[PDB]
Amino acid sequence: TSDLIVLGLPWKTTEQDLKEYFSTFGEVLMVQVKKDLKTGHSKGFGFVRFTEYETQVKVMSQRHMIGGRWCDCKLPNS
DNA sequence: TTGAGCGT
Repeated sequence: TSDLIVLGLPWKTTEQDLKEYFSTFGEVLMVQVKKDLKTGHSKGFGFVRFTEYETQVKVMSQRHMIGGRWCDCKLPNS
């Protein structure tokens, strides 16, 4: 139901790469990685929106290895 | 090049 955030994301990692990973847990609507609009390099974190609530907690209920680094899905601070 | 945090 809510937009999740992911911390610890490697720098080279991209949006497509996440879809590959989170699409293993369930219905992914969108993903957006945060970058500098001058370089396009990733801040090391992004967001992710699922369709089902089951798949969201499952993801928020654990840590995730991504690009060779562990990342934690948390509830944000809109 | 970098590694806690929180979305043009």
